[PDB]
Amino acid sequence: ADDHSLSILMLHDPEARYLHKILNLLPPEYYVEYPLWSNVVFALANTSANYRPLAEWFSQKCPEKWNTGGKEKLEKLWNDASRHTEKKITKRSIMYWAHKHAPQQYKEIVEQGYFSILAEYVYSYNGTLEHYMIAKVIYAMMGNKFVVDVDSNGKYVWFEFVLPGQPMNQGEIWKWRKEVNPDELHIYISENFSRVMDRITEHIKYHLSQPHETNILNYYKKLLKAFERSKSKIFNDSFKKGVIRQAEFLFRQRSFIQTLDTNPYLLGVGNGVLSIETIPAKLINHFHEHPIHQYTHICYEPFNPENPWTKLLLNALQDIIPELDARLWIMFYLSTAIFRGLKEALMLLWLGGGCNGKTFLMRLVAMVLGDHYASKLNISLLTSYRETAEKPNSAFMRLKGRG
Amino acid sequence: HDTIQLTAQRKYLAEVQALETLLARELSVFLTEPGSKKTNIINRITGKTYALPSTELLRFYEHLEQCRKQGALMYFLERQGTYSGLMLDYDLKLNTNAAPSLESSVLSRLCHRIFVHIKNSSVLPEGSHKIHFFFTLKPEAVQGKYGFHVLIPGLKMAASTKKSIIASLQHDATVQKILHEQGVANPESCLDPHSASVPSLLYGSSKLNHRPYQLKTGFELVFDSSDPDYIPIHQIKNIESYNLVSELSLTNEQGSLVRPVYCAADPADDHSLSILMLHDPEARYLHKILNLLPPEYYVEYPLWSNVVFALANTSANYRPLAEWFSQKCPEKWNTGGKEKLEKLWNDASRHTEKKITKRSIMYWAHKHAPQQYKEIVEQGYFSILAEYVYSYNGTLEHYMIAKVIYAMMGNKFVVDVDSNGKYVWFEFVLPGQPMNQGEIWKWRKEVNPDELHIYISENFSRVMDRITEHIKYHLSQPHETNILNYYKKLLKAFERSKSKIFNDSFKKGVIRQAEFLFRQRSFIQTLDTNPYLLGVGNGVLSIETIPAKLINHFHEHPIHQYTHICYEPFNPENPWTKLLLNALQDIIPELDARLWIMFYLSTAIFRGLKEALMLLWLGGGCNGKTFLMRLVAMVLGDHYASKLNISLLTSYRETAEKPNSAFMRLKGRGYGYFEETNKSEILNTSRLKEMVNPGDVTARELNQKQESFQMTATMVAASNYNFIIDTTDHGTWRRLRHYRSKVKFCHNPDPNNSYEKKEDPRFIHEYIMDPNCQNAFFSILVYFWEKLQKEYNGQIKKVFCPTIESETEAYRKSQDTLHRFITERVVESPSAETVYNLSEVVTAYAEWYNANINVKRHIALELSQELENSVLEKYLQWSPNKTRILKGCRILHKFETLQPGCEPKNKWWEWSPNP
Amino acid sequence: LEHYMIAKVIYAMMGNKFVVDVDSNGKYVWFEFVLPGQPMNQGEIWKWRKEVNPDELHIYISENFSRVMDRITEHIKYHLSQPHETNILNYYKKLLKAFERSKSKIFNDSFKKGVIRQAEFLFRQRSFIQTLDTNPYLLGVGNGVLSIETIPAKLINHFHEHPIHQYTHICYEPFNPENPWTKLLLNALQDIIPELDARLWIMFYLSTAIFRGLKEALMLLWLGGGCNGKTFLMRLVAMVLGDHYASKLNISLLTSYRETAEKPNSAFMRLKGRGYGYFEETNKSEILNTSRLKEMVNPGDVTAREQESFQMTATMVAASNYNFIIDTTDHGTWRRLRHYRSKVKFCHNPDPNNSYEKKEDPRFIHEYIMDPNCQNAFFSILVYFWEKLQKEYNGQIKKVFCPTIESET
DNA sequence: TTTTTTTTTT
Ligand SMILES: Nc1ncnc2c1ncn2[C@@H]1O[C@H](COP(=O)(O)OP(=O)(O)NP(=O)(O)O)[C@@H](O)[C@H]1O
Ligand SMILES: Nc1ncnc2c1ncn2[C@@H]1O[C@H](COP(=O)(O)OP(=O)(O)NP(=O)(O)O)[C@@H](O)[C@H]1O
Ligand SMILES: Nc1ncnc2c1ncn2[C@@H]1O[C@H](COP(=O)(O)OP(=O)(O)NP(=O)(O)O)[C@@H](O)[C@H]1O
Ligand SMILES: [Mg+2]
Repeated sequence: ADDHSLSILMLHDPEARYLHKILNLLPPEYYVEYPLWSNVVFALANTSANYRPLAEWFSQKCPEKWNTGGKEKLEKLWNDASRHTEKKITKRSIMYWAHKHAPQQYKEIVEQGYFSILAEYVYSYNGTLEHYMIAKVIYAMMGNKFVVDVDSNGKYVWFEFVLPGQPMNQGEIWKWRKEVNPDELHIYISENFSRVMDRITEHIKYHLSQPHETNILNYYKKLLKAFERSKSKIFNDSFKKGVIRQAEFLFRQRSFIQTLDTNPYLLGVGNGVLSIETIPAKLINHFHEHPIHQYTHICYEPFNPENPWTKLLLNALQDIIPELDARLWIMFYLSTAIFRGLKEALMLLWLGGGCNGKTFLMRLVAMVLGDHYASKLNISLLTSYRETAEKPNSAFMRLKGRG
Repeated sequence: HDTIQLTAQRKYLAEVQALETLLARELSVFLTEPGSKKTNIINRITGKTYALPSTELLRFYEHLEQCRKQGALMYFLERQGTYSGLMLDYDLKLNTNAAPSLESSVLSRLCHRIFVHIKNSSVLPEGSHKIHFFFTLKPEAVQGKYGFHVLIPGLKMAASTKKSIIASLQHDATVQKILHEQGVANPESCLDPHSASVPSLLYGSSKLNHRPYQLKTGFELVFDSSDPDYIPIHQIKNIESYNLVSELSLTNEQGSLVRPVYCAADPADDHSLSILMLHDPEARYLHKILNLLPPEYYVEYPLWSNVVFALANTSANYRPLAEWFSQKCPEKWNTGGKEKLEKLWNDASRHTEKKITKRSIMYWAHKHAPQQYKEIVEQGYFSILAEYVYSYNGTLEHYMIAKVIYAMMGNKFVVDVDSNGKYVWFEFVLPGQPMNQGEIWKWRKEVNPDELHIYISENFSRVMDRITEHIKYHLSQPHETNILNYYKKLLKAFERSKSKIFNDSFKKGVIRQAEFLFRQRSFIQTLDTNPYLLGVGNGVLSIETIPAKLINHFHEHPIHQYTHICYEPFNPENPWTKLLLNALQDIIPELDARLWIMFYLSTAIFRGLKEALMLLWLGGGCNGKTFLMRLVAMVLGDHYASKLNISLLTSYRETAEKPNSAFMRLKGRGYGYFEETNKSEILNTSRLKEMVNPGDVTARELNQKQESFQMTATMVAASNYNFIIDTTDHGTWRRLRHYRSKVKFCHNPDPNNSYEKKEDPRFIHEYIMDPNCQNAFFSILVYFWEKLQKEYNGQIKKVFCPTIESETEAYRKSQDTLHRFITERVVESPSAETVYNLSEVVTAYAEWYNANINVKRHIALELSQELENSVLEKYLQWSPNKTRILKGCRILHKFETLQPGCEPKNKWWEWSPNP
Repeated sequence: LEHYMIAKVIYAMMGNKFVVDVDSNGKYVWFEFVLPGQPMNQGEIWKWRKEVNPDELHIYISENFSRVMDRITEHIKYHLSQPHETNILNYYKKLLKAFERSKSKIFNDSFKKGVIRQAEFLFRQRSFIQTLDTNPYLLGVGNGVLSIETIPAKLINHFHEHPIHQYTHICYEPFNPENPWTKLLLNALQDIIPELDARLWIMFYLSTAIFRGLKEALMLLWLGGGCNGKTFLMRLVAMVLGDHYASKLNISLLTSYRETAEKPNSAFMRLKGRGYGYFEETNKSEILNTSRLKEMVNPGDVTAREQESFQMTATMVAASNYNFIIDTTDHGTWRRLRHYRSKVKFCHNPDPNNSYEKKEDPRFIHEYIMDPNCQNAFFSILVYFWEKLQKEYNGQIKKVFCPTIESET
C-alpha cells in the first residue's frame, strides 16, 4: 500500500484529487528546471503537510532527474519547507500557473469539480438547498480570492485580491483591498453561480428524457420540482446575506491580519508592489502571495538621469543645498523613509531665514510616500508636556506604520 | 442496544403504551420498595418492584400477553418465594453447532427420571394428581453453546427440596446419559444449581440484550397414590391458544390449566451501581469508557489516584463507579484498597489542588483505544438523538440539537459571562487545527464559535444520515401496515427537518440555546490565577517545581494568556546563549552587580506577590539601557510585560470613574518598565508606595465597571538624570535600589579607557528580533529564577551585593540630609552609649545643618518626627517618663574629628554556589 | 398554546425562586435564590444572585415542563382509547393532533424568549431592589447569612426570606480561643496594644465595622508611634469585611480644601453603603481641614459627588506616623475626635534588649492575610468583640471607660 | 445599543 499511498490520499482528500488533475496541466519546465520544481514542492508542502505523495508523483515526471539525486533533493526540500519561513506560496500560485498555461483545460476541470460538488449536495437532500451548501460551493469557486479575519473590534472583515481588469481604485492592483461588504461575492452568487444550477437542471431534464422505471421518473420529477422551487432563492437578498454570513467561517484564515503589512522590505506602489530586499530593487507586476494592503499612488520606475523631470529635480536639489557633502547626507537621510522598520535614532533639524525652499522638499517627500506611509506631525507633539495619565491621543497614533 | 427497540415499540405499538399506562396508573396502588417480602413481580428494565394480587396478576398477564401477541420485547421476573413451582435451567455445551432436538421421546424419558427423583426425594399428596411440564428452548447455538429450560408451574415445592432435587439430578448418571445421548456434551454441569430460587421469566419476556426463549412443547404427568410405579406422561396440545404468560408462571395460583400440587415444603451493593447507571446516562457512558483503560490505571497507585480524583471531581455521587473500577484487581483492592479509597474520597472532598475531571479520562481512553472509544461514543450520540427523533415524530428543534452538540463536544468548549454581561466562548486548542502562533494547549477566546458552526453542518450530518439509515431499514423490514404508515410519516417529517441544520438562523438559534448547556460558573474567575503556570509558544511552562517542566500533552489548567516564545532547557553551549552571556558581561562589569541584576530580572517570571523593590538605572546614553529592558519585555510578551508611561508614576491620579487604561496595563503583568523621563523629574512618593507594595489597586477599563486587582509587577526605571525623591522616609528608601552605568558603547572607543567599547548595531536592530536569541534569553531567565529559588529561597532581599547597596546608599545620601547626619556624625558606638534625649539629638542636627550645609530656621517637632523616620528606631527606646531616648550611640556634635568605637574564573553564571 | 399560558404555568412552578424588578436604568433584572446542590460561585449559597439572563429558567422550560406536556399527552391518549361516541373520539383526535403540533414549540429559541419576556410581568415584585441589603443586622457570609440582631450571633443554613444580595467570602465560625489561628491573632493583637484599657476600647470601636447602620461617628486618630507596621491589622479588617462592606480612602480627602461649585469629587461615590473606612500611611505630615471633617463626622446626608447624596455608615480610622495639625479651637470638632499613640514596632533586626522592637515576619503579609483560616478567625474575633460590647455597654462607644484614650486625646 | 468623547479638570 506504500506505492498506493497516493491513491489513499486521493480517496480521502478531494482537494488533493483536484490538484492532481491540475498538476498534469503544467508545462514540462516546471519539473525539469530546479527553480520551478522547488517552487512547486514548496507550494505543495505549504498547502498541506500530508501532500508529500503528490510532490513525489510530480517529481517523477522527469525520472532521469529523480534518479540522479531527486529523492534526496525532494527530502531536503520538504525539510526546508518546514524550515524556511520566507518562501510563502501555496496552491494559489499552482492554480494561477495552470490557468495561465492552459485556460480551457483548467476551466473545464474546475467547472466539473463545481458541478460534482453541487450535484452531490442536491442529490443528498432532494434539491432543498440552504445557506451552508451554497457557501461551500462558493468557497470552492473562490477559495483563493477572498480572505476574512477578525479585526481588533471583534468584527469579521473581508479582504479581496485585486486582479487586472476588474473595477478598482487607482493604484490598488496586486494587493489585498479591504471590503466593508463583499460586493463582488454578492454579484458572483447571482451571476456566475446561477450557471451551475443551469447545469443541474440540464442533468435532471436529461435523466427525465432517458427511459427509466416509472418510479425513477417520478422521483426525478419530484426532484426537479423541488430544485426549481429552490432555484430562485439565490436572487433573494436575505438568502444571499445568510449565505455570505455562513461563508465567513469557511473563508476564515487565522493570523492573516497579524501578518498584514508587517514586512518592512515590501513597499506597495501604484503599478504593483516594490521589493527592496535586494539590490537592484524589483517591481512585482505578476501574481504573488505577499500580504500587502497599504500602498502609495506613485507608479515606480527605474532611476533615469535623462528623464526631464529627473533632471529638473536634480537641478532643484543642487540649487537648494549648495554643499556636496551636505546634499549627499540629506539625500541619504531622506532615503531611509522608504524602509518601514527599525533604523538609527536620528532626527534632522533644518534652520532657514524663510522663503528658501525648506517646505518644498520636505512636503515633496510626504507627497511621494502617500498618506498610508507618511504624515505631517503637530509641533505641539514635540514641544508641549505629555497629557495627564491616560487620555486618548490621536496625534501620537499617526506614528503607527509610517516611515 | 435494547434502548432503541424499547423506544420504538413504546412509540408504534399502542398495546405497549397501554401496558405502561396500566403499570404506572392502575397497578401503581401496589408499589413495593426493593427488598420487601411482599414483592412477587419485578420489572428490572425500570428497576421497580411490585406486589400484585390474583386478579391484578391476571390483568397484568393479560396485558403482557396482548403485548406478547404483537411481538413486543420486555423483561418481567416473578419473585419465587419460599414456596413456588420447581424450576430447571440448563446451559448446553455441544460437540458441534448441531442443535440437540430434545425430541418428545427424550423429553418424556427426562421427565420420567425427574419424577422418579422427586418422588423418591420428597413426599407427595395422597390420591391422583396431574403435573404440568413445559420446555422453552434457546433460539440459536453460539460457538457450540446452547440452552433450554424445564419449568414446572404445577409442582409447588420449597427451595430446599428443589435444590436437593437439582443436586441429585446433576449427580445422577441416568439423566446425564439421557442428555448426553441427545447431544449434550456437558450433562454434569448443564443444570444450574440456583434454578430453584432464581426469578422466573414470564413467557414472551427476554433478558437485557438477549433474545427470548422459544416454547417447544408441553407435557403433563399423572401420578396416583395407588399406582406409584407407572409414570404416564402426556404431551400438552393446543398450547398456542392458552395464555402462556399465566400458564408458564411458576408462582401462578389462578392458571387456566395449571393446578397447584401441594407437596412437601421445607445484595443491594450490586444494585447501587445499576441504579446510578439508570438514573444517569453519563454514568453508564463512563462505565463503558472506563473498561477501555489498560490495567496500569488500576494497578499503579498514581494512575489509580488520578482516576479516583477525576471521578470525584466529575460528580459527588460517582463513588460506585470508583469502587467498581478499583475492584478490577481483587488482590490490590483487598490489601488495603478500601481504606485507600476512603482516604482518597475524603481528600477529594477536601483538597483543591488536583483539578482533573472526566476530560482526562476521555483523553486517556481515546489515546489507548481510539477505534473502540469512537464506536462507543458514536453509539451514544445515535442513542441520544434517537429519543428526540422518536418522541416528537421527527420535528427537531433548537434545544434538541444543542443537547446533542453538548453531548458531542462538551469537553472542548466552555462559555462564561464576562463583566459586560455577555456570553463569551472559549475553546481548547488541540494540535493539528488552524490556530495562531503559540496558542496551542490553551483556552483561546472566540467572539463567535465558528468551529462549532462548522461542526454542526459537517459532523452532525453523519448522525442525521445514521438516523435516516435506521428509518429506511425499519421501512424495509416486514411489519404491520400501521407500523409501515407510521414509519413513512416519520421519514417524511425527518426529511423535512433534516435540512434545517444548514440554515443560518437555525444554527444561530442552536448555538444561542447551547450557551446555557456549556455554561461553567466561575470559569473566568479562575482564569490565569495560578502564578506558577506560564503559557509558552510550544505548550505551557510549569515552574511549580525545580526543575521546571514543559507540558506538551493534555491538561485542564485554565490558562489563556501566553507568550510566543518557545521554551527550551538552558544550555550554555548554544551560540545565542554564549552571545547573550557575553553581552551581559559587557553591559555590567561588576560580577556581584550583574548577579543581583539577573536575579532581580528573573523574578519577572513570577506573577505573584514579591519583595516590593524598584530598580533605578543611571546612565549618560549608549550603554545598553533600552536593549536589556526591551529584551526582557519582548521575551515576556505583551500579555505579561508592557512599557509604561512615566506620567503614571509622576502625577496625581484620575478620578476612580475615569478608566485610566494605562493603569489597567498593570493587571496580570509580571514586569513593567519606563524607558523615558525628563532632566528634572520628581517621582511621586504616594504613587511609588502605591505601585511597589504588595496589595490591591482599583481602576476602570474601557467598557467595564470598577475592579480591584493585586499589584504583582517587577518595576524598572531608566534615565539620563537622577530622579528627585523629596522625602526622608525610611519606609520609602528601603523600597529603592540604584545602579549607575560604567561601560559606554561608541563607534570609535579610546583604547586607554576600559569603559569604552565598539558598538554593534545588530544587538538592537537584529539580535532582539531573532526568535532564537529571544528564547535563549528566556531560558537564561528561567535558569536564574531556579538558581535564586535554590540558593536564597526566592528572597531577593538576601542577595549579597556590595556595589548595589553602596550606590543606593550614596544616592540616598546625596538627597537625604538627615541620612548624611546619621552616617557621618551619629556613630553606633557601644563604648560610647551616652544615653541622649530626642531634643538633644535634634539640637545636634540643627547645629550640623547650620554649620556644614546651610543656615535655616528649624522646627523641633518636625526634626524629631524626621529622626523617627530614620535608622535610629533600632536604638530609640522608651524612658521611664515615656520620652524618646537614644541609646548606645555617640553624637559628633559640631566639627568633631571622628573617634573609634571575588572575580569569576570560567563561568560567571555558576559563580559561588557555596555562599 | 401560546407564550402567556406557558409563562403562567412556569410562574406556578417556580414563583418562589425567581424575582424580577426594574433597576434605575429601566431594564428588567432577574434574581434567583440559590439553593444547595446547584452550580454557583463560591459563597453565593442561600442568597439572591443577579442574573443577566435566567439560564436556569431557560433550562427548566425545556427540561421539566416537558414532563407536564407528557402527562397531558398521556391523558389525551387515555381518553382517546376509552370507548366514546364517534363525535367525542373525533374531537379528541383533533385535540391530540393540535397538541402534537404545539408540543414541540417549547424547544424553540424564539418561543422560549417570548415566554420569558411575558413571564417578566408575572414574576415582577415592586420595590424589591429598594429593600436589598437595607437591614444592617444581617450580614451575608460564605456559608449562609450571619444575623447580629440577637445575642449570641446566629448563622442561618436553611431557607429564609431576607432580601440579601451582597456578601463577603469569609465563612463564619464560633469564636474558639484555642484555635491555632485564633491564638496567633490574639497574641499578635496583645503585642500591638500594650495598654489593656486601650486594647479593649480599640477592639470595641473596630468591632462596630460589622454593623452597616448609623453610629456615633467618632474619628480615631491612631498615631502609629514607632512606625509599627500599621498595614497588617487595618488591611486585615478591610479584608475580612470585603470590598462590598469596607473602603480604602485617600488622606487627600481630609487635607484638601473644600471643592468648587461644579468640580466632581472621586471619594464619596466609593464611600456609600459601607461599614468601615480607613486612612493610612501619612508621610508629608499633612494639615487636616475642618470643613472636610464636618463633611463626614457629623451624622447626615453627604452632598459632594461625581450631583448625588446619601447617609454616612462607615466606621472611620485615621492612621498616622507623624502628628496631624488641627488648626481650630472649635469644641464641636474636638468632642468628635479620639487620639491614641502606639509604642511598639515589629521590624527587621530588632534589638533583643527591649520589648518594643520585635523581629518582623514577611510571611505574615505574604500569606497569612491571604490565608482564609486567618481571615475567618479574625472575623470570629470581631464578632465576639461586638457581642461583648453589646452585652456589656449596650453598644455605645461613648460610654466605654478608657483613661489612656482620654489622657492622650 | 452603548459606550467613550467631551467635558472638565489640572
Ligand atoms: N529649486 C528651486 N528653484 C526656484 N524656486 C524654488 C526652488 N525650490 C523652491 N522654490 C520656490 O521658493 C519658494 C519658497 O519655497 P517654500 O518651500 O515654500 O519655502 P520655505 O523655505 O519652506 N519657507 P518658509 O516656510 O516661508 O519659512 C516657493 O515659491 C517655491 O516655489
Ligand atoms: N552587548 C553589546 N555589544 C555591542 N553593542 C551593543 C551591545 N549592547 C548594546 N549595543 C549597542 O548599543 C547601542 C545603543 O544601545 P541602547 O540600549 O539602545 O542605548 P541606550 O543605552 O538605551 N541609550 P539611550 O537610548 O540613550 O537610552 C545599540 O545601537 C547597539 O549597537
Ligand atoms: N505582630 C507582628 N509580629 C511580627 N511581625 C509583624 C507583626 N505585625 C507586622 N509584622 C511584620 O512587620 C512588617 C510590617 O509590615 P507592614 O504592615 O506592611 O508595614 P508598614 O510600615 O505599615 N507598611 P506600608 O504602609 O506598606 O509602608 C512586615 O514584615 C510584617 O510581616
Ligand atoms: Mg535607550
